[PDB]
Order: sequence, then structure tokens, then C-alpha cells
Amino acid sequence: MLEKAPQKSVADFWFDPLCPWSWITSRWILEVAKVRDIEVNFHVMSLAILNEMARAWGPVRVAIAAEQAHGAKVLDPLYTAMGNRIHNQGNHELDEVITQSLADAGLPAELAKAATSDAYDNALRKSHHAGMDAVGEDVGTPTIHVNGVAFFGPVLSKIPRGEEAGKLWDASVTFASYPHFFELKRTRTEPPQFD
Amino acid sequence: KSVADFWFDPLCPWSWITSRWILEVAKVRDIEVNFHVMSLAILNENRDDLPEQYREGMARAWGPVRVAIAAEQAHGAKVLDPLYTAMGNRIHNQGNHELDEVITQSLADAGLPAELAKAATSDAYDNALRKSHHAGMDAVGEDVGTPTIHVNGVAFFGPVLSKIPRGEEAGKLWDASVTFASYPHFFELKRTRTEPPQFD
Ligand SMILES: [Cl-]
Repeated sequence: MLEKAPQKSVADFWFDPLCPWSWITSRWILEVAKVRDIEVNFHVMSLAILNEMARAWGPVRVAIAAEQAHGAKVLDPLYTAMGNRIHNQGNHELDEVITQSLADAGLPAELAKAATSDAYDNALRKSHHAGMDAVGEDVGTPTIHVNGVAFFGPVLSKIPRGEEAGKLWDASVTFASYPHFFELKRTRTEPPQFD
Repeated sequence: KSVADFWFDPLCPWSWITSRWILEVAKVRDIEVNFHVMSLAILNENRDDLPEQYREGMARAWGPVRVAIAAEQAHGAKVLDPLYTAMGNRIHNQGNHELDEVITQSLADAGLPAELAKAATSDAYDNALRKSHHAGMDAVGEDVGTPTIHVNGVAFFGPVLSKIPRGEEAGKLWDASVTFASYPHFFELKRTRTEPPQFD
């Protein structure tokens, strides 16, 4: 069956700001959105929850708190502010990252108190588990949902840009639209080449 | 026409489905396929991702691999296209468990010398690859698994498919596979498998 993509495809992306691979794959999705007409929805997940390291709860608790009080629309700017500081600038002092990122995103500074409360953990677990695969397991990171189809990956070590980003998106939509596709990996295997 | 080298294990149901897919791709895209045998057991008999039939006994499982090695060494990869089609039709589509018979009938169907069946018990064939660090005939490098395909200067494991896609859909999956494999900083894309291999 010649499968056809929906009118506007959808990327649903669960993130923990601490994961470098999710950072890269989320930036790829933002690059795709510049050259393809797609919906991008960010959602919070937790490396702490995946792997149950107590500092790991701070940023996702703050992110959940911000979304609950101001809507999912603040996740994209807060994620960018946090990831720029954790990954690009390598800041491991998560107290500073949280306070700076809230200010950068234009969010109330009192949201930082969420990092040390457990009051948002129920909501965080619900959001995390909503990124579930077809049989109800957590997906390692990075993960992405393409038109409702959950994938592990694409695992990217570098951010694809521009039309190259868009071509990878077209290929992802092709794989998501074929229900009997399950895996692809790059490999370093060659035949003998005589010319 | 781009040359695609395809490394298959004769007992692997995913190699089988993806090899039927790539022959459908060659009807809607400008590629030609050269098949080559590969077994993960050559370089590491202990890994847990060997095809299921290796569980039932190594001596038995080696048979089809060694015959395919011997055939390619003596006659070139071109004869593996009919040889593999004959073996896989019996092993996978028909569930034929008697591999000695599969080998004899498949060599016959491929027009190959019947004596090549004697490679089945000769460990020279796999040990020659092993000693030079080859996971398959005419392969160097990784053996992530079977199927592995090399085309247009890049190589990939998969696509892992539970059904043989047909027509232009097969070609679209080809385009997607080559696109991902051609990005040098792409590593893996995986969806939880919800279906077993399903042959035609
Ligand atoms: Cl997840």
C-alpha cells in the first residue's frame, strides 16, 4: 500500500534537559520545523524515573511546574535556555541553570522552588509515562513520536541543519507510515572495491 | 545502476524478508544486488542475537553458511542470488527443517555442482573468514547483524521489516534507508517490534 503522510505531520518529543542526545535530537526537530510545515509538541520526561542521581530531579520538576502554571508553550523556550547552559556551556551547577533559565525564558523566578519539592512528582511521572511505546515500556533516550508512532532515536551525534534536516524528517515520516518497519542502523561494513 | 551488496544469513528470517524487499526495490529503483553470505557466528559464536535456528545445533546451522561460502568462492556472488532464493523459499516460506535436503535441492535449482554440498561439514570455509577477521564473504568492518547492505558509499543494518513491502512503497523505504545511512552522524532508529516475521 502506497502510504500517504498526513496533511501536517506531528513531532511529539519527550525531553529531560540533562540528556545530551535528546538535546541534539530536539535541536534537529527545531531545524526540521524551519524547512518543513510540522507541529512540534514538547513534553517532559525524567532520566531519574527511567533509571530508578538525586540532582537529576531539579530541572524536570521546574519544567513540569512551569507547564502546569503557564501552558505547554513555555517548554520550548525553557528547554532551550536550560540546554544551552547544561550542554553548550557545560554548566553542571543546576541551581544556577534553573534560576538563569527561568529568567531567560521570562518565567516567574519562584518556579525554581519546584526543584526541591516532591509535589510535582505525580504530574512528572504521568507526563513521563505518556511517552510510552506500543507495549507500555519506557523508551530510552533519545526518543521521538512521529505522527503518533514512538521511536527510539534517531540517535544523532551532531545536529543536522537545513534541507539535510528536512530530508531526515521525510525519511522518518516514511518509516512512521509503514507499520511493518522496526529498525535501521548505520554500520561500518564494506566490500572490496577495485576502482 | 548503483551496486548494492547485501549480506545475508540463510537461517535469518529478517535477512530473508529484507532480501525479498530489495529485489522488489530493484524493480522500482536503479540498483543491482550482489548477495554475500554472512554469519555472526563466524566471529563470535556466543552472542545472544544469533538466528533462532542456531539454538537447535551449530553443526546443523553451519551447513547452509558453508555451502554459500564455497559457492561464492568458486563461482562469484552472482550465483548466490538463485542459491539464496532456493534455500530461503524452503527454509522460510515453506518451513523446511531438513537442511541437508534444502542444500541439495537448492544447489540443483541454482544449477550449481552437487559436490558443493560437501562444504557443509568442512570448517575450512568459515575458519578462513574468521582468521582474517571477516564476518561474511567479501566483508570487512562491523557485523552489527544481518541483513547488512552497502550501497552508494554507505552501509546499514536493516531495514528490519516484518512483511515484504511491494511496489512504490518498497522504493520509498529504500529512499528512507539510504537517506538515514547517508547522514554520517546518524546511528540508530528503532521501533519496538510488535510483530513476528511474516512471509508471503
Ligand atoms: Cl520515555
